[PDB]
Amino acid sequence: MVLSEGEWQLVLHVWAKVEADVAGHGQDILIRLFKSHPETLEKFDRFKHLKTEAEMKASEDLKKHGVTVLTALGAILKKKGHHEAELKPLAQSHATKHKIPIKYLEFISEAIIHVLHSRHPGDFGADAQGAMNKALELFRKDIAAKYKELGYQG
Ligand code: HEM
Repeated sequence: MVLSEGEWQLVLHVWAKVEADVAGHGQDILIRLFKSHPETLEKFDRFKHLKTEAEMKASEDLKKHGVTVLTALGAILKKKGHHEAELKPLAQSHATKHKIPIKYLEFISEAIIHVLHSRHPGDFGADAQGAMNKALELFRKDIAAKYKELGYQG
């Protein structure tokens, strides 16, 4: 809800390792999301036809969308909570057009933490994880509040 400066530094330090391979991370993240919560796949008319993990990894458009996710997320994270203006378009499209429940944001948050562990086994320790979890939570809580402001959910 409020991150210390240290936690924000941890988040941005970790995020710089995402930005080193945005496509790899975004692809993995979407794949983990889709494998651990298949219900989220059917939200994607572009991808709902992808079943095996090998198929999803061969989907360039899935990779492209991973980039879109993470670049949008990274722009938000870099604001260190001052992401009001960056969230509204995301909240708007995910509440009203995509109809994404906040719970689905929790699933992708888990998929982010998981993927960061499997791509950075020595770089993503307990502190960095706590910091990243708090950042994604704040993100999810603020998105929740922006849903409510658009008159949606919860
Ligand atoms: C960190 C969390 C997330 C971020 C930053 C994010 C970001 C974005 C962005 C930038 C777009 C493109 C512009 C737009 O449509 O608003 C998009 C589209 C979309 N998002 Fe998300 N998203 C997140 C979580 C999710 C989750 C968890 C789901 C569903 C389970 C989802 C479903 C969709 C869908 C269906 C689209 C349209 C896809 C398409 O047009 O092919 N999003 N998202």
